[PDB]
This record gives sequence, C-alpha cells and structure tokens, in this order.
Amino acid sequence: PNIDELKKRMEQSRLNKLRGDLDQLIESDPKLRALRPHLKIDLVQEGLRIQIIDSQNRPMFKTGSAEVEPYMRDILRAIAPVLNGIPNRISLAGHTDDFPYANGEKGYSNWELSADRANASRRELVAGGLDNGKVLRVVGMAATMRLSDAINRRISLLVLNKQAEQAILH
Amino acid sequence: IDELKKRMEQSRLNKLRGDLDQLIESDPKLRALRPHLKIDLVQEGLRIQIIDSQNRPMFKTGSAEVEPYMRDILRAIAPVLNGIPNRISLAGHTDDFGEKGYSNWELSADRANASRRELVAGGLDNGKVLRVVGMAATDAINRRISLLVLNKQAEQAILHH
Repeated sequence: PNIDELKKRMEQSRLNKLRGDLDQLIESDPKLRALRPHLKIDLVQEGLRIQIIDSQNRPMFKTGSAEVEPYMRDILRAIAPVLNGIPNRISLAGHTDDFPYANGEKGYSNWELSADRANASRRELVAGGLDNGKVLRVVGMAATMRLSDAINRRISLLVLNKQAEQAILH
Repeated sequence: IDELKKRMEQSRLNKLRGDLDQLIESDPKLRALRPHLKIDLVQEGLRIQIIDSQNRPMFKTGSAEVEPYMRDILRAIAPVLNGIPNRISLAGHTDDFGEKGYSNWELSADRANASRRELVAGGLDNGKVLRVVGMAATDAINRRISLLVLNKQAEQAILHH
C-alpha cells in the first residue's frame, strides 16, 4: 500500500463525487438546468473547478457592477450546501472585462470590479449555507490587453485538494 | 536550454532584488522604514513584503486607504519593478480584529487593489499586475501586503497555460 497515495486517491474520488453531485443538482432542478450554458465543472489539478460564465445574452452581474443577477444568485445558493458536503476549502476568482483597458490606470476599473464580484459571490455562497472557514482566498483578475468571446467574464470556484491548499497556505 | 533560460531569469530576478535594496538604502526614507520591507527570493520569483508595526500600520485602521508612507514605499519601488517583463501577483492579508456586511475578505482584496493603484500611479505599467488576492486572516505581522514578482513558470501555472 502507502498512506500518501491512498489519501491521495480517496480524494480524487471525493472531488469526483462532488462533481457528480453538482451536475445532479443542476440537471434535476429546473431553476439551474436552464442556466447550464453558464456552468463548466471540470477537474484541474488544485481540485475541483466550477466556472460560472457569462453569455452575450445573459451576464451573471449587471453591467459594470458587482450586483449579481437573480439567476446568478440562484446558482451560488444552489451549490453552497453541496460544497459543504466535503471539507475541502475554496478559492473564488473573479475575471472581469466590462471596462475598457485604459480605465485600469484609474479609480474603479476591471480590477476593483473583479475583486468585488468575487466577494459578492462569496457573500452569496455564504447566504446559501456555506460553512464558515471554507473560503481560502478571493482573487481578482482583470482582462489583459487585446489588439485594437465573453468567457472573459466569469467567476471560478476552486475546491482545493490538500496539495493546492497547502501550497497556497505554505 | 530549459535551465539555461531558467537561469537567465534567475539572474535577472537577482538584479531586481539587488536593484531594489539599492534604493532602500540610498533613499533615506525607504531606509528609515526598511523594517517593514522584506525582499526575499522564493521558488516562485522575488517576494516583497510590506509589514505593519504596532504604531505604523500601512492602511488606516479598518480602511483600505493608504498611509502617507505606504504611498511612498509603493510608488518608489514601482519604476524599478517596471524595468523587466516579469509580472506581479498582489496579495493582502487582514488581521482578524464586521462579518456579514463588510469583512476581512472585502478589506484584504481592497488593500490589494489600493496598493496596485498606488503602484500604477507611481509609474508602474498597465498590465503589470496579473492578479490581486485577498487572503483575509487565516500581531501586526499578519497585516501585510505581499507583492510577488512572478517567474515564468509561476506565472504560467496561474494563467493555467
């Protein structure tokens, strides 16, 4: 056996049960089943990555704002207690491109907005039941320069495996 | 070639720490405060920490607005940082002591951005900062702003490439 590669496969299977259950919440409830073209749940390496992405038609937040849309608020609250299902901690990232590139060297740009959207989703997860201490960090990532897709605007929820969280908290 | 280009970046990151302390000793006011400053090479790149003391907090208490000296340290190191391709990851760490409205999560991320804007106004580039992080709280030693100059592999992992 081993004790380092066994807690290490009990986990891959833990995060896999999470992913399977998240899709069950989504598919079997119809309030989120129509929001599915905004949700991508895949396995990366820090753990489980839940992406909640904007569509040209429907953004999750109001233009240039950190106010969640009614349905975004529904996704955050629908998944919160399924996330409490396991002990792993979370990393919430906000990716924003609502403002022009140059507002960057200004007061409230995509930087403040991206952080604010991350904390806004946080407060929402928390309103849905998320246990205290689950969130590990909030990340704000403004969009980079392009010359001259709306995936560029999304909130990512990373359920961290033991490695990743150890690395983030060394 | 791998470690070849990797050793070039290491040597380049070396010039930076060195070029950083240059001004910390040469500028009488960064020197008066070097004991809030901590530049150490980490496995991810060059880490700069701006620590709080018990009389000298970097931000007004409970606020994300910088104190005169925090404003100085940041804008002074900015020109420098800017001389090299390397990008940055800005992290804020709150001190526990308020939880449902405004929390250390909003506070930490806000200090991360308030710092980035001091840098950005101190001449730092536009597109230099890769991300801002609010780590909240997990004594003035945990009320710090950590500024990470990322090496190419540290920054490639963050971008997900």
